[PDB]
Amino acid sequence: ILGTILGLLKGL
Repeated sequence: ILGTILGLLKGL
């Protein structure tokens, strides 16, 4: 659940 959130910020 946190991963997807951590990646979203990175990419965007």
